[PDB]
Amino acid sequence: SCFSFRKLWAFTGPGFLMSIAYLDPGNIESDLQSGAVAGFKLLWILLLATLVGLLLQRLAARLGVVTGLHLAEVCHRQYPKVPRVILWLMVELAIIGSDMQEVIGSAIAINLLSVGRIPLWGGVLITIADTFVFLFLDKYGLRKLEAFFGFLITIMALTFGYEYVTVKPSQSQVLKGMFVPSCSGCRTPQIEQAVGIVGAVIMPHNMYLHSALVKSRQVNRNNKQEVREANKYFFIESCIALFVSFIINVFVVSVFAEAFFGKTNEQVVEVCTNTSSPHAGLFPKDNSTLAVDIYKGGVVLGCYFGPAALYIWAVGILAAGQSSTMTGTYSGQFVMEGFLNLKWSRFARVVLTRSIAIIPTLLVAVFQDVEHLTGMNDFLNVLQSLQLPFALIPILTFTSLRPVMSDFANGLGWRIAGGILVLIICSINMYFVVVYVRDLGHVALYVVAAVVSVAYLGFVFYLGWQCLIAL
Ligand SMILES: [Mn+2]
Repeated sequence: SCFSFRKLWAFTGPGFLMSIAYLDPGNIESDLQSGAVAGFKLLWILLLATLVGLLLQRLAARLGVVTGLHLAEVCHRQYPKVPRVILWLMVELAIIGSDMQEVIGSAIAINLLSVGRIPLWGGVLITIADTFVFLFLDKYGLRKLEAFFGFLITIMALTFGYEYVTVKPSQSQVLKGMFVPSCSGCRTPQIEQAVGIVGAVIMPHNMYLHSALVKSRQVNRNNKQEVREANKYFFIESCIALFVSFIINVFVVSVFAEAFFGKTNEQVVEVCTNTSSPHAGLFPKDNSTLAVDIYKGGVVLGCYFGPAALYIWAVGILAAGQSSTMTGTYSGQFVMEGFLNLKWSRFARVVLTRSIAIIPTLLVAVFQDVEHLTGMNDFLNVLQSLQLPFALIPILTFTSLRPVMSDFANGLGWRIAGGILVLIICSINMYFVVVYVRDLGHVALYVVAAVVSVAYLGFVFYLGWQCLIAL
């Protein structure tokens, strides 16, 4: 048949987890910074990042279907023993960074629900209970969790939808920002946050997860018709999931763009004092523009539109953090199953990720303040943008070789588009790393920074050289 919902319902199950995977708290933070630094003018790059992320997720589905072994397994079989462990360690660092960003977001939301009675370290300690939830799930062995993901999308959609309905932003301006590429009056940190959003939307570890979830569906690899049908339907399912995630991201960008774009500190301080909520001394009184965090965004939202919008924003961040936790556990489990061949349970993986996440975050929370936590969040964002090439390259390298894919290699346009995509991404990363290095200027710590930079560039050059051999 050409297309039918009867066959569409059979292939369901990867779609919900892929949909929640694109709305971790880091994605909401990237949209949050997008909606105050630049407003609507830098919304089209969200659509571009979502479109190229799907067009990469379909390659993940193709690698999953045509050969039953998912992306971590074929990565184990293809590359040698030396770079396999290094690429695995960089993927682990990316997953740990995502889980640490989750811990920051969940700690901020736990602090913000309770009206500040719970300290930040209290929220970071309260985030440990996800591990005990995973213990109870393994013990009882539900092993389905689709209803969770559906309820998660339900609560997140109704939260940010209530935010959008309350603020009532202009659809003409948001569509103008959406479909007309134009960034007038640009400034170099504005393009820095542009690279931040394009690096944060394409999460690095989603491929491995999508390939493994596609592998979970039984399918005859030899038969061509079932292969093509399952491949195209997983592509449509990923398209629907990414469309829903893109709509929620657009809601976040539009609400923060219309509400607090360009509002100086005096206006928000006067309005929030008129509201009489106790959270007023956080913002200074000076001519500068409003700086928004996951916390400070919630405070300005509460002081503008009452406590209901604040609690809805915080519970939305909590649901997004739960999504990032579950996606991190699943992707990490398949990564350890494939790369170095350890059949670790979900509980051991969540203990590893959550412990390495909470130790620096508990230190920073119990010592330093919320502004340094958001600075660490920005550091994790630029880290995720740094880790983007290790997801862009190897999938393109593996699902184009004729021996591994049989007759389902990529066509000429797909390969050349991937070539220009890898070239623009690694050139952006090289320029951004030297931009970050030139500020440093130290006698010695400049040297170890240069050592890290040249090591990373050598590894990215090796992967790109392997890809150009493959293409
Ligand atoms: Mn992330």
